[PDB]
Amino acid sequence: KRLRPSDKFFELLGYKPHHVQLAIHRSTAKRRVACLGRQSGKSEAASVEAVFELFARPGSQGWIIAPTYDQAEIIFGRVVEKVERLAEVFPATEVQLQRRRLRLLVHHYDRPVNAPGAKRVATSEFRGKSADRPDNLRGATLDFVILDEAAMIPFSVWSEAIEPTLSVRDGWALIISTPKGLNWFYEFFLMGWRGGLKEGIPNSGINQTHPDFESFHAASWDVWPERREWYMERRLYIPDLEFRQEYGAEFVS
Ligand SMILES: Nc1ncnc2c1ncn2[C@@H]1O[C@H](COP(=O)(O)OP(=O)(O)O)[C@@H](O)[C@H]1O
Ligand code: BEF
Ligand SMILES: [Mg+2]
Repeated sequence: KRLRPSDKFFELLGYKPHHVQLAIHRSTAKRRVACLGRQSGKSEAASVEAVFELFARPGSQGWIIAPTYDQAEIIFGRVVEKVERLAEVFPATEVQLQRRRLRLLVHHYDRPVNAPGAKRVATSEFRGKSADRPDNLRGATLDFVILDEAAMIPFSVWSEAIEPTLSVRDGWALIISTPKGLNWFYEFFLMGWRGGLKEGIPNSGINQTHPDFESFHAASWDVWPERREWYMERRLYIPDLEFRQEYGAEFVS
């Protein structure tokens, strides 16, 4: 089996996923590739996936990798907030923060941590990592990785550093980004794209797929149709190709 977050888990986080987020979260594919527009909730979904593992699979170890250390810092902070809030309603957990290392542990016990005879059962681990510091990415064995703004991460970093961390455990990867042309993120996206011909996806509908891959595509106004006009105003003062790529989530060049 492959464990995925329940409606109840989302509620306990005060998290109401959009339909696209819902689709990403329920997928059991070992390689999930999500091509989404700016401000659609990519980083949010990433943080939620990390929290689920820490609490729902005691002992799990994984990373979110972002392109730059500053982004990794930010998203590490966002995961910390969610973990600390959820630890409130889980008496049998104890959180250990190592902020200067962008490292976080969640210790699981066999009973409320406050109670007599509490046995530590498992320790979950999460870290924020950055593609601009590839020396930090070696030596690890992990259950999951999440690549945030993956299309800005060099392919070599995925192939040489990140993917090998998943081998022993047959761990999963979530690869999420606003697109940046026809680079490796585009190639990986196509491997999981079964949605047929779609505007903004070159050669969609005639692409070959792999069973371990599942792909998701939505422009910022498709994930968040409520505020379609807010996104569309940017159309009038942002160049066409840039608007189409950054909010449309189109693969351009
Ligand atoms: N399902 C959601 N419900 C409410 N707010 C959301 C949801 N998803 C994302 N957000 C909020 O929208 C903003 C952008 O999300 P974020 O993940 O940071 O953007 P991006 O997709 O560009 O990474 C944030 O303030 C975030 O809290
Ligand atoms: F502002 Be989002 F992370 F693209
Ligand atoms: Mg983001």
